[PDB]
Amino acid sequence: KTLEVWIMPNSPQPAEDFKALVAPFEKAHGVEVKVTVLDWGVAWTKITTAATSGVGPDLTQLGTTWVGAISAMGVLEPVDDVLEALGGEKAYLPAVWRTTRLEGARQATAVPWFSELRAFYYRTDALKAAGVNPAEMFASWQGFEAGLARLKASSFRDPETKAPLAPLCTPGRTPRTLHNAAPWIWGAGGEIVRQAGGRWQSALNSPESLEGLYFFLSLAQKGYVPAESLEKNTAQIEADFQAGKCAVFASGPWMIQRAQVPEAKGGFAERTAAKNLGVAPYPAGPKGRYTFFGGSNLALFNFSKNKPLAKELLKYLGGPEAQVRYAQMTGMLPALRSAWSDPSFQQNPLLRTFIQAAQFGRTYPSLAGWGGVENLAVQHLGMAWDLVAQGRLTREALKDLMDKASAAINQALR
Ligand SMILES: OC[C@H]1O[C@@H](O[C@H]2[C@H](O)[C@@H](O)[C@H](O[C@H]3[C@H](O)[C@@H](O)[C@H](O)O[C@@H]3CO)O[C@@H]2CO)[C@H](O)[C@@H](O)[C@@H]1O
Ligand SMILES: [Cl-]
Ligand SMILES: [Cl-]
Ligand SMILES: [Cl-]
Repeated sequence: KTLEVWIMPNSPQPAEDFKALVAPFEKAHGVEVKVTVLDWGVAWTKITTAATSGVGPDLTQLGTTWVGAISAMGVLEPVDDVLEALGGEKAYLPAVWRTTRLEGARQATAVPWFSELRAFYYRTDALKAAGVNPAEMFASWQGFEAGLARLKASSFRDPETKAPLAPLCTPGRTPRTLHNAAPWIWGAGGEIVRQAGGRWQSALNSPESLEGLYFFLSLAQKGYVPAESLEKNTAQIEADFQAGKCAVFASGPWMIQRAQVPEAKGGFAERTAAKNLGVAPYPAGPKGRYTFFGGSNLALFNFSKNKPLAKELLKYLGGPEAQVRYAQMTGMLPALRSAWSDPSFQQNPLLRTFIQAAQFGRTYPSLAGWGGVENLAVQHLGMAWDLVAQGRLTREALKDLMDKASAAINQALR
């Protein structure tokens, strides 16, 4: 018996770490688990070819935001039984439980595996040298912009690069997702889509959504984000933070683990950034504190010839011991509420900042058409960033771009 699992690159040697995690299950049940690692950039294509063809693994990792679209294709085995075995709805944060199904589906189709949410990593040495108090900078939008202003003024140079640091690094290349933009939209009192009047419609062009987006993109326009950063993607900016080029950058909890791994092992432990690392939550906007809350679930294809063994592997991967172990190896958070108490999470002060930020986590609605919506939003946001690269983003230019995105999103939501 060989069980097939597809996963994404959740740790530095992702297949080895997954193989170590399931070894006790393999021994107990007399099976080999065969793992395939898919890069995030292609995983959606490969999982959808599997859905449409009926040729694929037993289990796949799914980003939480993908569960609705794959569920709607009718290729996922119901897993209400597995979720009840793991303690049901009470065992999960609502933000996680909502990811277990297509919104308005009668059955669960994904088992929570791990959670992650976004916060700001910052250079403790750089904010000190600029006289920025992080408790002020990360409190409000006003604090944030004043902190970046001090950081632009600062005479600080990285000890390794002997060069200045960008106040804020954020990618300007057309993004794959709204994860970076979402907290700004939400903090202004906006949303990406809104349910009202028996339907979902775009809200990207609401006055609140546009205030949040404009506030965010205009930081770069004011010189707090260098031109070089506008020409990079998320991975490039992450490498730039590691390499000592950025004072502030937003990411998830995994960067804490990577900071304890040597560079030659896929981390940045030797680097000045690893030795001077802080974490602060997203600042409150005018309408409050929000961050993107996501993670990954596991799903079982209903064409699997190994559903019994696969359901036992889902209960194993979703249960307390494996929850702690995998989160320890990846730097993610457990999906199961009870596993957060482990001292490897609670006694880690940077991760404690992420745990506290989870109070303000916000998810996307689990819609069948979510990917279509997010893809039209990011195409138009990429045009917005291209105007920032000219210094020509106006409120009117942004509104016109979000009015076009909204027309297209509304047409897709019909
Ligand atoms: O949009 C799909 C899903 O995204 C999930 O976030 C992942 C990002 O898409 C992915 O780019 C990022 O990759 C990390 C990687 O885990 C890490 O090992 C490497 O060092 O850096 C990469 C970042 O450049 O991982 C995250 C977390 O898995 C969301 O969590 C999910 O909700 C969403 O559907
Ligand atoms: Cl963005
Ligand atoms: Cl939203
Ligand atoms: Cl990207």
